[PDB]
Amino acid sequence: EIKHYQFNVVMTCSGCSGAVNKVLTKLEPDVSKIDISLEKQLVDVYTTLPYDFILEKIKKTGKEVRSGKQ
Amino acid sequence: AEIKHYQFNVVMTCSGCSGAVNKVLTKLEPDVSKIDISLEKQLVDVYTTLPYDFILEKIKKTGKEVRSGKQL
Amino acid sequence: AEIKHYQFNVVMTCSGCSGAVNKVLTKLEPDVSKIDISLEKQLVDVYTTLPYDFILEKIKKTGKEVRSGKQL
Ligand SMILES: [Cu+2]
Ligand SMILES: [Cu+2]
Ligand SMILES: [Cu+2]
Ligand SMILES: [Cu+2]
Repeated sequence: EIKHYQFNVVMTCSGCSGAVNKVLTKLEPDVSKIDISLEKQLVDVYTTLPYDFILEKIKKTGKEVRSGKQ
Repeated sequence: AEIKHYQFNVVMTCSGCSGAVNKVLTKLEPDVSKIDISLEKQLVDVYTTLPYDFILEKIKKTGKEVRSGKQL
Repeated sequence: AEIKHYQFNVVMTCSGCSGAVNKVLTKLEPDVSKIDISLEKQLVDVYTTLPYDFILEKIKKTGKEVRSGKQL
């Protein structure tokens, strides 16, 4: 069953937000929906996959993850 | 009253880096009378009545590394 | 004589990051004869007489992460 996670990630330019998009996009179709706002610095993910698995994938980009939740 | 001149050597690699610093500083008008950011020289010059530390902390909320700062 | 070819996987996120890498390596001309940088593939190709670990260090100094490096 599809779960919903939201991370608060420090993204400064459109390259930062693109980099996060990129790694989530590789997880399609297990990620069914991606929604990112540079300006509010938020990342929303709809997937079947574990929080912990998505937390790591996103930090791998080297962008600071301030906070998470489900 | 007195306008202080501060310089920061801030790690800034694209114009997002430098724009994010810019944005936090412009928020502090009317107490900032001049902001000179040079993305090319990785320098941030601020003229302001505010104390150094308060300015420093506003810059660091961007997440960009501040290599050094000084009051001129 | 040898003109050596090095390839590094470097975490370049926007064209500021790749441009930061390009600038450190163009400061090494003409010892560096050719530079091909691929933002897309995250790769930096250097043709040079300088030794491998000297080029590696220069790229590290930019602060962008180097995942891997090799001589071909
Ligand atoms: Cu950028
Ligand atoms: Cu960026
Ligand atoms: Cu940047
Ligand atoms: Cu960048």
